[PDB]
Amino acid sequence: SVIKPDMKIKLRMEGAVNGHPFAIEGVGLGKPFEGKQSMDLKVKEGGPLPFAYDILTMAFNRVFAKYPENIVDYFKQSFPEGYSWERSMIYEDGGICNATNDITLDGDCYICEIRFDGVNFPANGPVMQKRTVKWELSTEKLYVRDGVLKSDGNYALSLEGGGHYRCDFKTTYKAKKVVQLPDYHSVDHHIEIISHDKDYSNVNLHEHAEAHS
Repeated sequence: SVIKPDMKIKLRMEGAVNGHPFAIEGVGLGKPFEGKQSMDLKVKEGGPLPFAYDILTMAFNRVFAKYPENIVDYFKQSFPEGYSWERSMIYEDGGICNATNDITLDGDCYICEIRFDGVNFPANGPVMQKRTVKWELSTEKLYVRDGVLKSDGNYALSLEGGGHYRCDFKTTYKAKKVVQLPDYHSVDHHIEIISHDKDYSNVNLHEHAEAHS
């Protein structure tokens, strides 16, 4: 097999938010069977970021999700060839972000190439005014359509002072070879910025994910 109990991560994101470009690089460590990963992220271009870092964190790999035996694991099957995803994130105040990721494997290291593009975030909204605190537990619902795997989720950012800010996610996952397709199921995600410096130029990000049906 190519999926080891301990795996490394190398990533680069290039993007823009409201037309202002940035680039971030990351290195990390994960446990694919435990559904846990941690990474250190560094802003390389476009800092200090003028928007809430929280809109980026889900963009920074479902191979790091604990799948039980009675649910088909689309992601672990896809390697060594890998898979890609495409995603839209629609915020309740009309901000919309698109992103793509292409995930390959080199030795014991996942390499991720991410593109991120957000538009129409209001100047006095919680994204541009950096008023977000954390994502709540996020439940992704996955289903097959047209021979590939789709998902969506209704997620919520908690806000400074209280209340929530809603975002709907839609993702399409595409394996780069023929794999067994799963039945309908869910993945619960806990995502958390563990530490960061003042302007978020340095971030430590952790994720824990588990599939259920």
